[PDB]
Amino acid sequence: HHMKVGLVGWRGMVGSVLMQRMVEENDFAHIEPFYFSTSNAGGEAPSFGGKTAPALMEATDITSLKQMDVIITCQGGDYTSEVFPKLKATGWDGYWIDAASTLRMTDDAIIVLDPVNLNVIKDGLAKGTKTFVGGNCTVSLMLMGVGALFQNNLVEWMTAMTYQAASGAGAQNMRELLTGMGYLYNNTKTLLDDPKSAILDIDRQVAELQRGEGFPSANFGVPLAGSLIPYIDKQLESGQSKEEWKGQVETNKILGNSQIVPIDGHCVRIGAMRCHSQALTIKLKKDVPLDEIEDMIRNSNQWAKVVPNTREASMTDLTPVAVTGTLTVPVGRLRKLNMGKEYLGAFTVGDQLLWGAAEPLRRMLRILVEYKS
Amino acid sequence: HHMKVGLVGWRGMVGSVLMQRMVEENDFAHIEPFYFSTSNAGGEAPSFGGKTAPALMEATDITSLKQMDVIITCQGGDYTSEVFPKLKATGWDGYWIDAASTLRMTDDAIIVLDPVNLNVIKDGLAKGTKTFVGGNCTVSLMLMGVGALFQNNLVEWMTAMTYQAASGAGAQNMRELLTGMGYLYNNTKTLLDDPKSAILDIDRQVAELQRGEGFPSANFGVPLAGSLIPYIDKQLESGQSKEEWKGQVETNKILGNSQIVPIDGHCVRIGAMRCHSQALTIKLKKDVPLDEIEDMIRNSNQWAKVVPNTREASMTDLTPVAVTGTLTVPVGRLRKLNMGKEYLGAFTVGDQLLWGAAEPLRRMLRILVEYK
Ligand SMILES: NC(=O)c1ccc[n+]([C@@H]2O[C@H](COP(=O)([O-])OP(=O)(O)OC[C@H]3O[C@@H](n4cnc5c(N)ncnc54)[C@H](OP(=O)(O)O)[C@@H]3O)[C@@H](O)[C@H]2O)c1
Ligand SMILES: NC(=O)c1ccc[n+]([C@@H]2O[C@H](COP(=O)([O-])OP(=O)(O)OC[C@H]3O[C@@H](n4cnc5c(N)ncnc54)[C@H](OP(=O)(O)O)[C@@H]3O)[C@@H](O)[C@H]2O)c1
Repeated sequence: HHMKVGLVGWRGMVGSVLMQRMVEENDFAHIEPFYFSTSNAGGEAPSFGGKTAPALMEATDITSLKQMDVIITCQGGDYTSEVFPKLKATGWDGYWIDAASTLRMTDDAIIVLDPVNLNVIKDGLAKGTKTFVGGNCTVSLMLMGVGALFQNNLVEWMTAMTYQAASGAGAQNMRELLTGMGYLYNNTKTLLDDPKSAILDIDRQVAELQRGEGFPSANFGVPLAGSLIPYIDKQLESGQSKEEWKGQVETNKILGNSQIVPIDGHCVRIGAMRCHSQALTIKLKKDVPLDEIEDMIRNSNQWAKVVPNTREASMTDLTPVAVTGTLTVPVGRLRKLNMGKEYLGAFTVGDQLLWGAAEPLRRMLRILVEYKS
Repeated sequence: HHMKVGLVGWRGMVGSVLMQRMVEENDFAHIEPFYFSTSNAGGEAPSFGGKTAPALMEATDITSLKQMDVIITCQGGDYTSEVFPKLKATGWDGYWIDAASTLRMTDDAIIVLDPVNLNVIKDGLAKGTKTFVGGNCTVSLMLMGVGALFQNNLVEWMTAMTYQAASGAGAQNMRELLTGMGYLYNNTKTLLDDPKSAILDIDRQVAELQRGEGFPSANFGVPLAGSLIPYIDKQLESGQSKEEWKGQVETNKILGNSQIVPIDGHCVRIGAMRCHSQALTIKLKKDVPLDEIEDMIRNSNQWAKVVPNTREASMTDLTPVAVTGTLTVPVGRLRKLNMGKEYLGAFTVGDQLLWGAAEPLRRMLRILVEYK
């Protein structure tokens, strides 16, 4: 018996990464897929991975959803907020796998990142937990890299200064970033094409372009191309942004910690497509040798990598260009810092759409399939 | 009388910012300027500020240099290494003001950031110091923002994760960054113009372009447009980069600390033109109320500015777009961090060519004209 799996939000950005990865892993050999839609119910459904499906079903139709053993949705928080309470109200016994943050902090939900917390997931399955949610991209990517330090309870606290890509804000924000790159270059091309032009003239024109009415910044509100934005998501009364607030609460929930490990920092948007990078100050509980720290990271999971702390390796392997569209999570610049042997610096890069979004969800689906077979 | 000032490296990027600032401040009105060249000796000299000067003099000719009361050079470390020892050996009694890092860590030299260490500069001038050197751009910009915390002896240590602009590497690096932005957009433009294009197609195309032979990365070595580079300058034995190593030694020399305050972090290059930003974890020696920390920053100098910790103000005032080409050094996101009330987070942005390069040098020159 293959589980009946309902796919919602398969068409969007996160959903399309999920579909691609499910095809790459032949995930459809092990399930019976049913495709749902909020806009095209009745239309022809995709045939990813060589499996046909009936016509698109209404994503908001509770009776249709109750037919599934598993719902995996990349549709969004507004969808989950409407549909999830109605579906659970029917007594529906199935599993809900969600990319949206809506249910992340509810008592009945487990945040999934199985290379780090498989034990939490399996303990939850045995307890009857039915709802499984991806974590925030910044937390998931950081834990894929240095989570072994937390699992071994070596971390007293951590600050994280991030370099976040436009993909976290959405497909249209990525397109805006690229369009702004073109706006800056194409309107300074006549100066740039002349070797004898003055750099200060080129620079003056770029600043005028960034500051002018013509710059395309509808989605970010301010320019990103050629700049950065040191604020992501809503303002909290504490002065934290909501993006920054997720660090401590989601990290400690993924790990199952009862004693909270403090995590804080600044989440800053930069002009990258879909890789988040993070500069970490990690206070350790003892003077752990650097080679043992590297071994713990290397051995923690398949995807974490240690980049040797050299100029050449850092430039080639520890960048968004090295990582984008891969599942690799490099950790580099690993060094004890000047203020003491217990201060560990680390710099890590991860793809936001994979480990930061779609990949923990398809891996949770395979865990379920194996669990229920 | 009006001192005779020899200007070296006035033609380069830092020199050009310096000349513009001197014209803007009418600095040439109180000096007699003389222009030197490494490539165009004998040619007609510029006339910034409406002041004429004789033909361009040879920048490596010690006999010409000795006639100057001041030498202010933006030419580079290779220049300073060659010329400065030979000039001092002749007994030259003049002042040497330098953008290059060559002399920063010599005992006889003072690192100038007068809104922070004017007292160090005045004491050195009276003690006979004749060599004054601008600090590393990251250190100077950080101190212009949060230097008052150090002057009040409140900092136990600090980590600084930086977001450094292309200007720190050079004019050609800035041009390469813009050219790469155009390369990514123009070769993805057909996809971008179609609303129905799949974002994963657009994204696959950008990554291929960044990774291919056609991407222009001759100067940085790897792409910067749409990326970052977490390594700046030479690799040290400790694993620190030379850029990162500068933080602790330069900060403590600028301040005059005999007790070194530890400073460390990661220096990272991003795709900005000429503003450096820094995300700071500051461990304080005691629990200082946040509003008093703000007042320390406001009171420290007229260019530091406290940006209220709001989404709207951070987005519009605490960015390279807000700061570029100006003398403003905003400090924002000021907040006590989750690991305790002695932990202060801060985010600052500063123009790397002004306070990070040219501005401390022209202010030091005005200090000399006022002093003598
Ligand atoms: N964006 C991220 O990087 C990211 C990361 C982690 C988690 N998440 C969460 O994942 C959820 C979805 O994010 P997303 O960025 O993937 O959303 P999205 O691209 O905006 O897609 C969401 C839905 O919008 C509809 N849609 C409208 N026009 C579309 C078009 N031209 N192409 C494709 N779909 C279109 C589709 O629904 P129909 O097919 O029913 O019409 C699609 O499933 C949100 O809860 C978000 O918070 C996002
Ligand atoms: N780059 C920075 O952002 C920065 C920041 C702080 C400190 N500094 C220091 O300042 C020094 C110079 O930096 P820079 O970036 O200003 O150097 P630069 O633009 O390369 O200029 C240095 C010299 O190169 C010569 N040159 C060759 N081709 C040139 C051209 N097309 N246009 C203009 N000059 C040209 C000029 O000397 P001639 O007139 O004699 O031919 C010029 O004065 C170095 O010591 C550097 O470490 C730089």
